[PDB]
Amino acid sequence: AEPDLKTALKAVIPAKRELFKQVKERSDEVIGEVKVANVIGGMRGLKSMLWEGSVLDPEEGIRFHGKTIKDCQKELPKGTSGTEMLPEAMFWLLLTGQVPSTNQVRAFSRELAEQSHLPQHILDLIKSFPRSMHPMTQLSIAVAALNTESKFAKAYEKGLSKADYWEPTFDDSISLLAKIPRVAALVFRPDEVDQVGTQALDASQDWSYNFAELLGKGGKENQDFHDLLRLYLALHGDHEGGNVSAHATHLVGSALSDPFLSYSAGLLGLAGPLHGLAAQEVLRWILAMQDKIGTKFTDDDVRNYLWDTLKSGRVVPGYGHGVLRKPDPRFQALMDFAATRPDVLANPVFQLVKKNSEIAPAVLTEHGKTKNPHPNVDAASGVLFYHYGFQQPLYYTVTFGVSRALGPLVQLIWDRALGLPIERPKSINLLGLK
Amino acid sequence: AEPDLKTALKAVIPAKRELFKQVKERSDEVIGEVKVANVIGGMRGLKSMLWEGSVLDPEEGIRFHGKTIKDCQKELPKGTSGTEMLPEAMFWLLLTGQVPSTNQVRAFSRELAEQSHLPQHILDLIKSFPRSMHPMTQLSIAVAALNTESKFAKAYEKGLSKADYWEPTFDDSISLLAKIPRVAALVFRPDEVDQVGTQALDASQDWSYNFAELLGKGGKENQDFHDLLRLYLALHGDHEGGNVSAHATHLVGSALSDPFLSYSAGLLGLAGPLHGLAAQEVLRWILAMQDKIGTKFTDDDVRNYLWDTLKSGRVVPGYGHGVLRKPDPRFQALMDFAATRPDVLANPVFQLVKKNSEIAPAVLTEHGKTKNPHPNVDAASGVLFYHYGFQQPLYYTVTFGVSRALGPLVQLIWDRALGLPIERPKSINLLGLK
Ligand SMILES: CC(C)(COP(=O)(O)OP(=O)(O)OC[C@H]1O[C@@H](n2cnc3c(N)ncnc32)[C@H](O)[C@@H]1OP(=O)(O)O)[C@@H](O)C(=O)NCCC(=O)NCCS
Ligand SMILES: O=C([O-])CC(=O)C(=O)O
Ligand SMILES: O=C([O-])CC(=O)C(=O)O
Repeated sequence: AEPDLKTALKAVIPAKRELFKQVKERSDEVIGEVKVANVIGGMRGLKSMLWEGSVLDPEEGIRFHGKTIKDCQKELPKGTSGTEMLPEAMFWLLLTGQVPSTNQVRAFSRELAEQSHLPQHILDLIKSFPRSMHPMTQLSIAVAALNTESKFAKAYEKGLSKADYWEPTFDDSISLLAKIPRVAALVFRPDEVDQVGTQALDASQDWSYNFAELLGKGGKENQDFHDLLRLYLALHGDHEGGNVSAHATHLVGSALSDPFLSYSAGLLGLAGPLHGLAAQEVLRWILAMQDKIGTKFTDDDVRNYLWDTLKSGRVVPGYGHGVLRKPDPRFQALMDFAATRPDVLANPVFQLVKKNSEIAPAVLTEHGKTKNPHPNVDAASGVLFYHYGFQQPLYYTVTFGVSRALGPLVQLIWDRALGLPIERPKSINLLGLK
Repeated sequence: AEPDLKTALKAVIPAKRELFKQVKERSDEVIGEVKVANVIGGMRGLKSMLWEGSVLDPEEGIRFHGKTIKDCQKELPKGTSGTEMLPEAMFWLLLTGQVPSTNQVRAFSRELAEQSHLPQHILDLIKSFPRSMHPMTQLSIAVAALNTESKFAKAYEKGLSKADYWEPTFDDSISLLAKIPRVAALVFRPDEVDQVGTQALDASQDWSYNFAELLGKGGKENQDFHDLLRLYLALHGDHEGGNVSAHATHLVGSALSDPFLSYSAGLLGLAGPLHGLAAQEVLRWILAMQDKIGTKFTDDDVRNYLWDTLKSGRVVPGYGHGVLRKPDPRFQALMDFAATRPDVLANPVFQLVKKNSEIAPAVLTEHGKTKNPHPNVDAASGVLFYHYGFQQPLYYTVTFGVSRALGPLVQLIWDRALGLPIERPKSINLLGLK
């Protein structure tokens, strides 16, 4: 058979180490400036961390190994059904720097199906959560609770050579990826943990398909949604190093905490309103707007709701970005998915999202606080799930949490392979700056 | 009755905001350079974050608002019994910039007693943990699980003004502080969850005293241990912004995740071997040396064990530091605690720690691989707990986790009070650095 992912990674490791050596010779090379703004403004614009799989252009948007989203949509393998790029193929790309063949991805999806099962204690833990516990809180906990299955933690404790750190990190990463949809499904379905937690996946099917099965949207009749999920999971997988979830995963990982604990920290970061919880917050905000402005509304009604939101000392969710100064191509990608489906375009909630994207940038510019008045991917993602029957926005960031495992787990594997050190910036007080 | 903590904070908030405004006017001022080393070396030496409560003097050691450890030991209030500075008084110092009066601290200790109780679901959750689950994994989870009691998360979800962020953040911080010893005690004592989890605390007693009671080390016969615990908790509270636990808390907090989720991320960073486990590693290392060299050993016996450790390509635990170039004043503080206790000084294990601190720096310098040959606080802390009957080193990072809530929760309160933005640097790949 064609080489598997671990083998494909191993071929690429020596070349990366040689490049690391070459970059390291120019350690002393000056590349930028640190100003007072960078210190007080959350490190904004400070090129200070290494991320390999993706680099974000402020104007262009994200590239994955120099490939655009449309490039990935074209080149990455599809599933047995549908037209959308598989997230697992994206993972393969992110890790190796190479587009996998369809056969390689089929083999890789099978492995992911095989490793989905959970230890009973994870089921008992999830069963202990009160119904009112926030879903991202539950997801974060369960992922950290899976550190009992960590080969890296156990192997680090025994004694481990630095050169081989990546292998247990890789094993744990693949393990977590396989499991996280099922865990996510348990969060979605608290009354059915015994069944959901043990039900067999379709071994022939891809990761997204299987996630949908666990969500109770399996089968041919749900194939449109499978394509959306594949697309969605692939788009959110990675978005360079500086975003809070990626960063947190790497920061905690750098102290040699294993991937279950590290990505759990990521998930906690992703649960923040300013980060991934915005997917949730966008749709709550859109539903509230709809409730106030009604079924037939003017442009001014939307303008007023936005301005009232801002004058309340609250943000407009789904607009602005730490780096992007243009509309997010991930956002456009989800709108283009909607563009070919008349039933999605006929959904009033989608239409409200569309209408808001033609008004909110002007209002945010008039307000004059933000660097980026344009929509981000969170503006569009919730409504699509809503359309396919996922109507509880408190759960939307959970699906993000499944996706966002992809990129950061890749970087952790590389972090360990290159022997990158603990992350430890220098802090300073206000009086020291004055 | 004198001003309470919240009121004392409120008096100092407007002065901090005015200073922030003044520093902000010089945003464009250049303070440093970014080199290739900073990107590949975990941002080492890069002045890139704000931390108010503490500044590490590289040669003189940590200072808390410009006060040295000895200054804090002298000026900060003690408990109803004992001679060691109270950690809650350190929290007061860190937050307000001022030494509290004894009365002020008594009132604050009463509040912490009153708020220590946990919801029943946290007891069920901890009861579900498998006996094999690592203690820092358990502590991290339970702290995140306490986000069901987050006033910040619930108030953010209802709609809240950015200007009003700090109060709910402060309320959650005090709430988490009250609870975290009890949670920690539950991790220590899995067979006593029903009793430990529900027992009423003496409101007239201090935080450390009550933590020791929950540990089963209450009462007059254990008064020396109460003082050790007080001292220890106060010293480990805060150590600038750049350390992984502090940083993670701030990073996740910056996305507007609540203090329970943010500090949980901290605790996950603390679980990393490179960050939190050194106290554990020191004691295991010392016990191995003792097993070989006995309790009646010469200086050469210790030298040989050190040299063997180094020639095996391993570190000597508790020596060296990322930033400090001198012996840690926290380390000196703990040795001086032993200086007035003849029973501690008579303990062969303590004596081995003492003898190793005379020998190891010379050996480490001769070896020549290490920049900082001097002892850090982790060198001394484990032995002291061991002497008072806590002889499972696997649990020593848990007690660190209780301490390390102090500094980062303070900074979060300040982060919200100042309206600091999300932490979001830019990343770059190796090919981009070439
Ligand atoms: C994404 C976000 C956190 C970027 O943060 P940032 O890079 O620090 O933002 P800026 O540099 O543009 O911030 C400058 C000011 O504009 C405000 N601002 C930025 N985007 C905003 C938005 N969409 N709505 C309202 N205010 C916004 C900031 O809060 C800040 O105001 P303050 O100083 O009074 O607090 C920010 O756009 C925001 O919080 N709103 C978007 C919420 C969201 O969709 N999150 C997911 C982003 S992918
Ligand atoms: O990760 C995301 O989707 C958003 C992002 O890039 C950021 O927060 O900077
Ligand atoms: O702290 C570390 O392990 C790295 C370091 O600063 C040193 O080389 O001494």
